Amino acid sequence: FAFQAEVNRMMKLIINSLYKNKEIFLRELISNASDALDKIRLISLTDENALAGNEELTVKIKCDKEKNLLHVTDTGVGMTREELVKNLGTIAKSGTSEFLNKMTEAQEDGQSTSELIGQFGVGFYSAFLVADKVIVTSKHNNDTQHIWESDSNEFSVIADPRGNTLGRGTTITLVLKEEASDYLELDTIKNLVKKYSQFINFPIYVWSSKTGKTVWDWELMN
Amino acid sequence: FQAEVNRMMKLIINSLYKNKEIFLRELISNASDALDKIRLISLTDENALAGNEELTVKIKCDKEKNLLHVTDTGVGMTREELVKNLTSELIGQFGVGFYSAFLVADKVIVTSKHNNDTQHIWESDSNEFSVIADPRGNTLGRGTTITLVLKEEASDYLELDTIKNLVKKYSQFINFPIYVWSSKTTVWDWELMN
Ligand SMILES: Nc1ncnc2c1ncn2[C@@H]1O[C@H](COP(=O)(O)OP(=O)(O)O)[C@@H](O)[C@H]1O
Ligand SMILES: Nc1ncnc2c1ncn2[C@@H]1O[C@H](COP(=O)(O)OP(=O)(O)O)[C@@H](O)[C@H]1O
Ligand SMILES: [Mg+2]
Ligand SMILES: [Mg+2]
Repeated sequence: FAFQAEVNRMMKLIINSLYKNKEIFLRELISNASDALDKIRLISLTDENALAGNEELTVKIKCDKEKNLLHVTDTGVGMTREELVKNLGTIAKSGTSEFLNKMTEAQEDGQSTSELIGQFGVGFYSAFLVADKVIVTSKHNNDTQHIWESDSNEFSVIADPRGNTLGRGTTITLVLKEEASDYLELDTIKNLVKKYSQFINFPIYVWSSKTGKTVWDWELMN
Repeated sequence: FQAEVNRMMKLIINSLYKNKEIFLRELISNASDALDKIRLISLTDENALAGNEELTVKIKCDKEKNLLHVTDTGVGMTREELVKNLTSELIGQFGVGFYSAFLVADKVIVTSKHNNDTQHIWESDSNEFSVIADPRGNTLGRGTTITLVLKEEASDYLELDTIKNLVKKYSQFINFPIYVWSSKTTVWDWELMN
């Protein structure tokens, strides 16, 4: 079961190389954060206690060069354990068996190679254009806080032992590929965030520096 | 088992559908990129276009010799760049990049003249390749001609109307004029497509 994995993994490295502008992954994550915030905002207009777990409605992005991570946190509706498993799990899980079934299916169904490569640049899966691993921490009003992890081959989900630290919402943590180190650069992230947040109805911030000494804090990008 | 994995992927990549016509989209794309590099350069180097004053892409069909020519007056490539700039085959399988030409061609000949070198000819069948200084001298002025020796089954890409429709299809947003050598009611000249 090691050879199939070498073909699976390699197949992805080639398709990723077709994406010169991988920056779209950030547009997709912001779009999902926006959708989650709109959902809880809509709910709050009917239920006065819907925001009890976390009164703010924001998207906050932070870089961690030491750990080589990019965090995109929203205080949207969040996801229950089942949602992490059914929604993200089926989407991210493209291992040996999954990738082949989708291939033959695409083969039979008459799906163009173009239609295939395009699936790599849209939605949640687009995170893998720049990440070796994706970690999702989420808290939905109807469940406890959970952590989901995937390398695009397998995925696991376990209750967060830190308990409810998000209040409500989701953090998408990307363990970036070596060649995606550019997305750990403050100037690049601020530029891209500003680029894709022009239509979201909520404040988006990037953890940035400001200069008695250099202090870091949330900087409004839209 | 690298070659094995490579062979497997190649078999897989081609096990899916893809209109090989996308080769033209890729050639027009490359021509655009080359024209942009020299266009920009001309904004800082007053005489950069001295070798060839126009910024165009001209397509020619040679049914007789079974050849398709895509000539741009872009930046061109030096001898070193032809060897260097021209895995890649896998991407070509996906219908992307220079190597997508082999989807419709048995051999690709590239003639190029860069301001910093003499005109050269690069030839390949996707397995081996050769590069030699053009005996004809500087005939392009500046730029590149991609010459495709079309496969037997790709003979359809030599018909005027066919080529024209294809070019128009993949040149709408290109920042440069694309022409196709065509006849007019016993006249022949370049016809704009975008
Ligand atoms: N930040 C988030 N908060 C809540 N749910 C999310 C988030 N990101 C993704 N999801 C869930 O994952 C699902 C799939 O996301 P995606 O692949 O982008 O497809 P789409 O947005 O078209 O539904 C979303 O529909 C939603 O159910
Ligand atoms: N018409 C052309 N004029 C100058 N250079 C070209 C031309 N076509 C291809 N090249 C060179 O070949 C390289 C590889 O082309 P390609 O496989 O399409 O990849 P890409 O366009 O993404 O760089 C180009 O980057 C360029 O250096
Ligand atoms: Mg989405
Ligand atoms: Mg190209």
